[PDB]
Amino acid sequence: GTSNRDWWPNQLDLSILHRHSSLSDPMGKDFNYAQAFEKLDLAAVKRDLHALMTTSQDWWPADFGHYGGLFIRMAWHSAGTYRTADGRGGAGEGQQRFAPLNSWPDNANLDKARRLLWPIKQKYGRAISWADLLILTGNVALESMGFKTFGFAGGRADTWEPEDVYWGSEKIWLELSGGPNSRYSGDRQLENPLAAVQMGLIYVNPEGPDGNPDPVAAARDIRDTFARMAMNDEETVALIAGGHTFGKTHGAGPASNVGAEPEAAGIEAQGLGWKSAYRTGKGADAITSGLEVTWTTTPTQWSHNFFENLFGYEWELTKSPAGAHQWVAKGADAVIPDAFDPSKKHRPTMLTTDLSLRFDPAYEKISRRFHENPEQFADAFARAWFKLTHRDMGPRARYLGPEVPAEVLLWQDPIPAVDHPLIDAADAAELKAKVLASGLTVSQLVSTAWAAASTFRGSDKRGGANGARIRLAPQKDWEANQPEQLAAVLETLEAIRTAFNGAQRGGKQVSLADLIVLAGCAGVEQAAKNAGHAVTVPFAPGRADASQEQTDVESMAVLEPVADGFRNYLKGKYRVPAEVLLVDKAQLLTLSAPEMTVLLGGLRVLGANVGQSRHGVFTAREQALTNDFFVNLLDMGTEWKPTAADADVFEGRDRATGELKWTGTRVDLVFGSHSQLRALAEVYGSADAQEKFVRDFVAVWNKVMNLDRFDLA
Amino acid sequence: GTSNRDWWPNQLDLSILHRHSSLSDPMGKDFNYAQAFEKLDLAAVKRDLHALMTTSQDWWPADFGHYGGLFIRMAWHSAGTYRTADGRGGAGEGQQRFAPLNSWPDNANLDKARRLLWPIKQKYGRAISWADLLILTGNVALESMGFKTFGFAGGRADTWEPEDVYWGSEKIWLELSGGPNSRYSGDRQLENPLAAVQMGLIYVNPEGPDGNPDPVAAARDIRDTFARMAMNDEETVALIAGGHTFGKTHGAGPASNVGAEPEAAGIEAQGLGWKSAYRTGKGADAITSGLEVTWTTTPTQWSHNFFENLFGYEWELTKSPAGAHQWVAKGADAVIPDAFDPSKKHRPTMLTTDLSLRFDPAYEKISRRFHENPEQFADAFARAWFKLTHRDMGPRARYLGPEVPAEVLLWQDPIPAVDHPLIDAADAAELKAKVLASGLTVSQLVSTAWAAASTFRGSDKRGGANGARIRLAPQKDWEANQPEQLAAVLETLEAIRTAFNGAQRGGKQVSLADLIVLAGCAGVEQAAKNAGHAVTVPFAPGRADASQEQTDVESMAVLEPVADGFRNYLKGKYRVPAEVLLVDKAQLLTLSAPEMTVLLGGLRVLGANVGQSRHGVFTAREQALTNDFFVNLLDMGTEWKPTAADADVFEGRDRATGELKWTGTRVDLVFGSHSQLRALAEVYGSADAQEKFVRDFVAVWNKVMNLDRFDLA
Ligand code: HEM
Ligand code: HEM
Ligand SMILES: [Cl-]
Ligand SMILES: [Cl-]
Ligand code: NA
Ligand code: NA
Repeated sequence: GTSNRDWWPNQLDLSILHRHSSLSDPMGKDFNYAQAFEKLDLAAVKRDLHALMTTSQDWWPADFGHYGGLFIRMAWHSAGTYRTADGRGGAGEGQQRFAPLNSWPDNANLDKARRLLWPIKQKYGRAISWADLLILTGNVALESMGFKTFGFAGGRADTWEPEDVYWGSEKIWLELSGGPNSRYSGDRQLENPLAAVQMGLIYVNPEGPDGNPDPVAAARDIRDTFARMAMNDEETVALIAGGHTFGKTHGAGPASNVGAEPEAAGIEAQGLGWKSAYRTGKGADAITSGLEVTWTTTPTQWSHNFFENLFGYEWELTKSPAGAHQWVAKGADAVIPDAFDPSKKHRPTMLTTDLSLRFDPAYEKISRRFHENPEQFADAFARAWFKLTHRDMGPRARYLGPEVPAEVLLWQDPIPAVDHPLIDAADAAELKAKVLASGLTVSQLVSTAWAAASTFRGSDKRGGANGARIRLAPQKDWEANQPEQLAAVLETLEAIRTAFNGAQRGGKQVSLADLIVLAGCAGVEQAAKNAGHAVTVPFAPGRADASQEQTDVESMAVLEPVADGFRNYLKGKYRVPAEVLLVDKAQLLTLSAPEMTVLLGGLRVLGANVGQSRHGVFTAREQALTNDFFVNLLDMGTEWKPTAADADVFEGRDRATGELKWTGTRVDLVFGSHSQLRALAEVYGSADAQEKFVRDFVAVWNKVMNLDRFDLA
Repeated sequence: GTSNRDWWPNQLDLSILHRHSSLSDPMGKDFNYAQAFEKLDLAAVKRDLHALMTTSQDWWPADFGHYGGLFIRMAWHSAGTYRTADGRGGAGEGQQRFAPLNSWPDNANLDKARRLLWPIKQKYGRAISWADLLILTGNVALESMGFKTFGFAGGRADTWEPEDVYWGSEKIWLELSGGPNSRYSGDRQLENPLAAVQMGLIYVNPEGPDGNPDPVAAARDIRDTFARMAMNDEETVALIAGGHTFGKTHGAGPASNVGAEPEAAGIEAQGLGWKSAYRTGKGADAITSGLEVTWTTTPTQWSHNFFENLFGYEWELTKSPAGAHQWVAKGADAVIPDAFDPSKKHRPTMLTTDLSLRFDPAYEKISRRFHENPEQFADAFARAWFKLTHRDMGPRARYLGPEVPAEVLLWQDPIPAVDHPLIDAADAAELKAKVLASGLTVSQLVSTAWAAASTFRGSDKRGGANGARIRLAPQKDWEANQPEQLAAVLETLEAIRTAFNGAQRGGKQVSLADLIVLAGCAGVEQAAKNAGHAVTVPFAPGRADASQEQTDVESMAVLEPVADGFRNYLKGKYRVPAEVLLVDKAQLLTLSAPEMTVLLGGLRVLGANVGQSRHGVFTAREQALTNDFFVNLLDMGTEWKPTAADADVFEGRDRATGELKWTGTRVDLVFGSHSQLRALAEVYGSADAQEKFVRDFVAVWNKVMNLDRFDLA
């Protein structure tokens, strides 16, 4: 069945922007998961989960009679695909039940876990999402086994198809580094945006880097991948040691016994995979990773035994029954229970990556401190578990239910509570008037509010104009944001704000976050007036200003646009074509193809480009809101050619005279090239489309201004 | 970027069902093209098109100063992708402007043609679709050159992305037959559903079969492909001779001078392709097919010169300047004009496929009669041209504007006008009650109305319950429709109809078409009552009954379901897995994945299966409308295995006892296997889903019942 991707493997793909359509979703368009969850009896759900922990099913018998370990692993996997580079992955969409993640090798036998949860899912229906239920089950596993969690928030709505995520270019599961599609180069540098060391792993290889069992070099991978999932050294030790306080690994026999992963299994397997020909294929004979390690003397109860063993023994390299590298305690007694036979006992064992916690110098200091102060280990693990499983939930305003922690955490990019009356319609008209009277230009106003709001990404719901972080480090210094021009606009808006607030009664005031956005609104209204159209742009007050102390500068760095097609900005040279980067950014901002088209064509004529570039400014009335970009781009009287100096810059010249009309980038011209985008441009470039263009522009502007406004949701 | 299709190349693909989403469409959700077109000043458009025919642009100079021939070709290609086997292709969605068609080799330089229409598209905007404008332009070309067309209908709404159509398996453009992906086997049998002899051709190879210039054997390909586009011998001769009365072919120099097709061209090409390094690249130097043939002495005017030349000379084989095989009349004077140089003249030339019209014995009789009676040729061509360009438009109710022909054609599957008052709500309630009192069962009622309505296909908008053709040849004898049970139901409904109509005042009466649907509604209402729920299924009267004499039996054959997963029916054994055939049928019925899932799971428990098979009937309350299919399918207490007797049939047995519970096909079990479909089945299989299942089932039942009701559009 030959397809367009077969004939034209390099053409830009837009299907990423029209995922998650009302067509694939079985719930009605009016369904509101937050409202459903809010009515769920969460206490009842958690009782059913407690009971489940020790209700062993014969098709996948519980180790030590308790599923807790397996379910902690399931939840750590649901959350462990997260990358800070784009915010993609993580537990917030329940993607573990779809391709490819349901069939990654590191998710082997988590299909069993998920199926054990079907009876609970089915009982509570739509009032609890799979996404939420995977995390809750992990919380309950912890609690059942004696560990007090820091809290839980509901709110993760299910999704109904796979997201398109770049997980790497390897065409072989688990391919070691240095192949034709290597994710590494240089001195072990992992390519952005990836956060795992091999295709189909969560973070690192439990045997060591590319299979080499060197705990010290494994530490290097752990530190790098975990940092790419937003965890520092303390959170990393806490999570790994916390986790491997419970349960066991499975490697009872050779991996050759294990058959097809779920997406490749026969129809009769009914959604499950990795069927094993080894003995019973399950339970005592289970094969999952190929390792056979049980870390503690009480695998079903919280203890301080992980660090006791790690430091209390010396370790010797050995092989599991499947032939994988692992470690065993020199000269120890057989103190570790067997998962199924009360008459067997085993010596303590560890993974290469567990030993990293001791043989990496920096990890050893932390591990020793946890060993000596197990109350500090327990509290760090509670906190890092909450972070791990909530990191892609977005602002606290999205957190649902009775178990949400009250403590405000730096990682949540907290926004202060609004404690005062908000500006009303009259006040917003008075402020827009003062903004326009100050001398600020349409280009300034629009570029500034674009820079504040366009940081949002819906993958992890970080970013946006709430907070007024544009005035803080590091956003105020980003090159894309034009730090000197920014500084002048913000000075002028800050004087307007001060004077407005100074004149109020009753403690009414306006935040600088709201003013930035309202000012961008004024500039759009002025641009419409410039073109002879009376337009009013919507505006919703209620944003608040975050402090510098509420704004982790290092964590903010991943939000820096290094490509923003909407401002014709490319920070340097990338292997990925600029148009590909545009569609990616559109995806992050949650825009469809039509919204991306309208919004770029308007921004162009409004003077939102970085550095005042003329690239793509296809109008002779800059700062007037018109459909000029589309009419001129599509004019076959103009002929386009890449420049001698730079193949990624084009000159449009009159076809008869030869005279230079315009210049453009690939971002600009792709709208006149790609057959779907050009179809869209043609709608906006038609003679009956001036009003439609303005209206669709103002709608997508307002959508972008409100992307992080979950306080209004 | 490695994707799910790379890892699992054989998994079922659902993305075909969620094409044409509101996300990709730039028009408002309320936009109604029929309304827009109805206010178009069509006469003004056609005046601008007229002018265009002789206004040459320097970037694509008009041959003989007249674009007409190019535009006829453009419109023939727009319409010529149509296959009767599935109704896919055709001009009705303007798909020529999207991949792959915009870049097929047979569409070379039609990108020029489309671009020459942009100024007119732009001028009239949304009130004329590209789809419409391609056909209209070809009409106006014909008219400008003295040919009287049969009519024109507007109403082809634009689409905004490529359809997914199976165009064959070859991975090489224009690959000759007999390769590793050959579309032929046996004695020259072309695989269904294909209707072209090589990948990226419209119908046949102009040089002869696989390039062998034998007119007689070329005739065999023409007749086979044209039949697969719904054209008989008479319509084929007329269309080929008709078309080649105008214009010329382009082969001024070697093919190697021609560059990348549009989808592969650089961004600077701005959507155009086949840039040529041969001399000026255009005009007198144009290279399109590589042939260099001009058929008539007046390439810009209708005439009967095609057959005068074809019969008036003897032909000899020669090569064009690009090396392609074609024919020349050596004994002729140089009577044919040159397209650019008034001082040059050329001998008559023909394609091998033109000579087929003379050397195939059956074609020669028709061609001779056209030759001797060119008024009959003009009429046959006007009629076949209208058919060619309207064949996928659907019911005459969809035809818009002032030029629609009044003559009703057999090929349109015509529906008689309704001349009497319709039944109202009370009447429909009285008829539902009579149907249910007759003894007809929920299974009979639902099966019959499903069989009538489910012939519809949105690809060409043929089929559906309007017309009551289920009672006529050939539908009444299709195996899927269970001819003997059908006959009994229709007898009983016909007695109900007679008695109702006999009792009326004022000429009110009910069609058998309407009654079949209303009866299916009553069966669904009773099934819901059987399950303890009172519902009203919506119902819209207005269908009419067509006669046998208004029903082309041979053309109806392509609508026979040979696979209908919604009735667990497979007429014989196919290479394509049954689940794939299900999704394809869903696509034809215009269903999303959720609607396909609800619909199938209800139909199973209602007793819709062919032959009363138990396969997938996972309920102990058959004929009650419940969500039992999903609850039982998803019960992990049941284990499934393929049977010894048939690998495509499965037994579900109790996992603990081994007792046989159910049997099912691939069609049934895919909903418990495929990760997206199983997520759907889960929503409908949850404990809070009885109401949702019934409501969503009734909504999709109704959707199906109304698929051909463009009279209510
Ligand atoms: C360096 C990071 C990590 C490595 C390389 C790693 C490796 C593994 C492997 C290979 C298994 C065995 C799978 C099997 O054969 O069944 C396992 C099990 C598990 N891991 Fe980790 N792990 C890491 C971090 C984590 C973290 C952050 C957590 C939780 C906070 C976690 C909790 C668990 C649990 C609970 C199990 C046991 C499952 C059961 O009892 O079936 N691990 N780990
Ligand atoms: C056996 C069926 C057919 C074959 C193999 C065929 C083949 C071709 C080829 C090879 C060209 C030259 C393309 C180029 O180099 O520019 C062409 C031109 C054309 N064909 Fe056909 N054709 C077929 C049927 C039709 C039909 C049904 C129509 C319309 C009713 C049509 C109308 C035209 C016209 C108008 C041109 C001239 C283009 C121009 O002047 O620029 N043909 N045909
Ligand atoms: Cl994702
Ligand atoms: Cl199609
Ligand atoms: Na994410
Ligand atoms: Na079609």
